[PDB]
Amino acid sequence: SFNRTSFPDGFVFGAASSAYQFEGAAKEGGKGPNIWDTFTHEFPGKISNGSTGDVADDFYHRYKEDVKVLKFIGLDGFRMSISWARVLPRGKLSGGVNKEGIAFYNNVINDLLSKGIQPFITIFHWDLPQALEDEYGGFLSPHIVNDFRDFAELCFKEFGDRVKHWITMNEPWSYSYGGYDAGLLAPGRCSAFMAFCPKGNSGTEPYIVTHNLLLSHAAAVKLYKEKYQAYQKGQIGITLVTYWMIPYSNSKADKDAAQRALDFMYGWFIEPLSFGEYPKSMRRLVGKRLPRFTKEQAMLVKGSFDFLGLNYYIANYVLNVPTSNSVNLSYTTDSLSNQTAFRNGVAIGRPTGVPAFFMYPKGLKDLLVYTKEKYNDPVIYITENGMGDNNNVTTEEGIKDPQRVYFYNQHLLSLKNAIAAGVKVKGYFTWAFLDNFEWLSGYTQRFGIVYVDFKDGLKRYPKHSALWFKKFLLK
Ligand SMILES: *[C@@H]1O[C@H](CO)[C@@H](O)[C@H](O)[C@H]1NC(C)=O
Repeated sequence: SFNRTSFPDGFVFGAASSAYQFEGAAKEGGKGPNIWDTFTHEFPGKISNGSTGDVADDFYHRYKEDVKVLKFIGLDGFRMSISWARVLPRGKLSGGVNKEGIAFYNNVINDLLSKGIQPFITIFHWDLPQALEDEYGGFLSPHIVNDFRDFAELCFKEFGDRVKHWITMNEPWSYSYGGYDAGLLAPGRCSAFMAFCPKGNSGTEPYIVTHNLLLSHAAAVKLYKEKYQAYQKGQIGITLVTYWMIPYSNSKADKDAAQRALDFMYGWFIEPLSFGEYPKSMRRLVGKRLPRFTKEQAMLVKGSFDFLGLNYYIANYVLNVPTSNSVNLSYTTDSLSNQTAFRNGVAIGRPTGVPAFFMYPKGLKDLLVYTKEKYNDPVIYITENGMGDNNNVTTEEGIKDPQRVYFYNQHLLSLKNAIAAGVKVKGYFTWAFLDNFEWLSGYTQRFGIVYVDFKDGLKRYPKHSALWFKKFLLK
């Protein structure tokens, strides 16, 4: 049977989570407010069912039992994030450290390590303290960099003796696009012509924010390398998400469109991280709306990772979009490309419970080989991979998830192929550990290998996928 022995010795298999999506205790334990507390409460129409992460999975209180479930599955690693406003309630270091917040993360880490599970810790998973958003507009401002650095340093100082894998941030594409182009994610900003957000500019702010995300990342990495890595002996990277782009047709127009789509989503980050420069297509199409790295900034950002985390979910077909005389100016329309999961009406792969998301396991290897070939064979972790069910069956039926067993079998086979093609993948994390608060989708989508019965006291039930993973892991 297909099992972990097919993967390199010491390969890390894990499951993933994040703080706002799992913890709850949003106003407890000394925690201060973050932009997702604010967003979910002030824009309920932007979350399915007007849900919040006020309680989520209550991982804050239930972590001891959840860590037992991780051990039961037999996982090697666990991805989790630090809630910035839980440890620094006013965002700034001078605003004071919340000892009870530090204590929570220490408790989780110590329990994880006692079970032989390596913590892979994301420093920033979108839950910016409201205090920083209010003071200077969060990642719209160059001021964010040094507050981010202090936050990262707090983490290194308090946890780095035990944590040996750091991720500066998760999916800065999602933060920038979702938060500042489409206004679908906190802090919920977009152009006035969209009649969807009170403030913003979809044609400028995504580029401003991405620049500052990259600079904040780079500052944290520099600090880790110079002050902590030699003694703590850990590794630091960053997690990027991209869809794999397939040309809608064999035309040059569609081939080019597919690459532009990949440039704007993926290259936007990985080309600065690899080359110290933005993609040529973005320089060309976005022009002076796209910030330039100074010589010093380029040197700081280029090479600023020990490993690359990749989140992979889907592939899309891409169509060329001709220029117009009608300027709905936005990051989204800048790429002159249109993504669709359908060619001639037929989906790109097996359906899932999520309408836009189809199964395309080939695209994981395709992405990995592309990354190897373009960005100098980096060390890679698959930091997220998974699928969602719709939340409208019973607990007993929700636990039976052969479609997710299928999903993981196919993607791990594809991952095995990528490794055999020479891609330096060192680990793999399922999104998600638990069914959780899936941002704008609230609790309508279930990505977990463990079922959470939100209607019955948040009870945990391992799904068939979790039991399959347990068998796969020889545990
Ligand atoms: C796991 O896979 C290997 C192939 O690499 C096989 O030799 C071994 O018997 C398998 N173990 C199981 C299925 O328990």
